[PDB]
Amino acid sequence: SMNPPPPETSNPNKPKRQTNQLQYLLRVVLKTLWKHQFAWPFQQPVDAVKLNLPDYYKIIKTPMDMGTIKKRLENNYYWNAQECIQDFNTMFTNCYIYNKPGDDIVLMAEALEKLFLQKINELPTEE
Ligand SMILES: Cc1cc(-c2cc(CS(C)(=O)=O)cnc2Oc2ccc(F)cc2F)n2cn[nH]c(=O)c12
Repeated sequence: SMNPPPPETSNPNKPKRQTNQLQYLLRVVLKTLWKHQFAWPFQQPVDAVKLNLPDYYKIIKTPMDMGTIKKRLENNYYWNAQECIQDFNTMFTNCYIYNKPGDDIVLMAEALEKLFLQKINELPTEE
């Protein structure tokens, strides 16, 4: 029933990098998703108290959302792009474990996984 604290967006002793792929990720890919008409249920952490889904965090052991992700981008939290790219995979994957296919929240996810996959087919180069 209670919510856990949100995944860390800061960490002083994690190694950090502003790689150019990575700033594509925040500047194009995240904001390409961030403003899609279905981004809202994902712009922050799932709230099992307001939604009254107590079972959520018993099922979902590694929450991700775009809220923490955008922060992590703005926090140079990442070492490269694979890291951030798999913070998206878990965001979706959680939605496909917790819910069952056909659910409206599954729809929107799938919609966003595909645009996300569209915007991360082409990524800029290195310096
Ligand atoms: C990832 C995610 C986000 C929400 C959700 C979030 C918010 C706003 S917040 C973050 O403040 O809680 C409101 N409604 C929600 O549920 C919906 C339920 C029916 C829908 F057609 C559309 C939804 F967005 N979820 C509900 N169930 N399972 C999930 O995995 C899930």
